[PDB]
Amino acid sequence: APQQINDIVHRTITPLIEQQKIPGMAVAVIYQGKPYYFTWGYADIAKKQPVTQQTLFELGSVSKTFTGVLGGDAIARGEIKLSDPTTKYWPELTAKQWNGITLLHLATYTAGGLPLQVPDEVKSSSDLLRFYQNWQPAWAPGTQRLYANSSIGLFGALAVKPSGLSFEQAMQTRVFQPLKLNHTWINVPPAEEKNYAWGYREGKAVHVSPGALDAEAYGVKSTIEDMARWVQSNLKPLDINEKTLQQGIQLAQSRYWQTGDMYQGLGWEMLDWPVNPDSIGSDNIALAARPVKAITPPTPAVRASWVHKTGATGGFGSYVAFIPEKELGIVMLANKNYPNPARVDAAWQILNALQ
Ligand SMILES: *C(=O)[C@@H](NC(=O)/C(=N\OC(C)(C)C(=O)O)c1csc(N)n1)[C@@H]1N=C(C(=O)O)C(=C)CS1
Repeated sequence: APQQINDIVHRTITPLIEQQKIPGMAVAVIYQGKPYYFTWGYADIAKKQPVTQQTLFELGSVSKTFTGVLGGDAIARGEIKLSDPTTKYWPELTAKQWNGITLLHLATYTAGGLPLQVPDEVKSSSDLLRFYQNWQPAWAPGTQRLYANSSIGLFGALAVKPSGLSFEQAMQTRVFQPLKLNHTWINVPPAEEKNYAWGYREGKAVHVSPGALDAEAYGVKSTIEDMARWVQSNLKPLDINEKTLQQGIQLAQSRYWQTGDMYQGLGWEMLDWPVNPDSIGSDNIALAARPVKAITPPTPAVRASWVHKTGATGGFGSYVAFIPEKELGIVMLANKNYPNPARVDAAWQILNALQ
């Protein structure tokens, strides 16, 4: 645990925790490929349980990176193609607006304005079909990016259909297990509840509630140890033994679309490194519709990139960022949803300092 790392981490995180009034937090810094952990505060204020390297946090939208990689793996296995129309894996979507909408559009939020959230009233599989059949796109496919859980969420569900596995089974078997993410869950088992931190919203302890396409869009819970391991896997996919998974991780980091200085991958988002934090630039804007330029054909993962993803649930705030070229990365998990810009600022300050 190099004093340089200790020092920048503490000098950056302490002020952050105090300004944002965050109950508990865990940070991991990947340096020259090795992880270093830090923890503060409480996982459960009422029961005075401290945050540890085994505390599980709700990852929120950071879960989409797992989804993008599982999708990438399915492509590598020849089970699906990003150029395939959505209807190929859901024949019941007969509504004409779906014609030129492909799995690529779904995965990158470019289908034409799919909504940010699947409505609460959508429960059953039947309800989901009705929702997508009735949705009227605001734009032609491939012209604008509008971040949406209902978009990559459908991608995840369809991507695992030829496999015959449930999304959760495919994820556990093809991603979690092979990477030894043995304390990463879509559904927390009773035996692990002891380590599940509570999120805090306006002072109340809360956990994410069930929702349609939740697993695919924002339902993963994980530890700071497994997330550091997830970052390492994405920093150096070449060390991964499972071939389709290695390929899948690389596909998730390809640049499919460009908007401003940002590039859209599968789950992950990227910017060329070096980059100043002002450029990242990625926050909320309850919704920002942005025109996109197609990258034809997509650029393979660029090593000199700042690769990242933010995430939140009602009671948790998370962030992951890494730079392949420098074998550097960071994971910040907190049980309070706080401003995205404060996350990016903290991470940048730490990584820029270390390399
Ligand atoms: C990923 O983290 C996504 N978050 C959600 O879907 C949820 N909340 O997002 C916001 C918009 C911040 C909210 O408070 O409503 C959510 C899931 S389960 C639950 N209780 N809440 C997307 N993330 C962001 C972000 O920048 O945090 C978005 C702007 C779009 S939704």
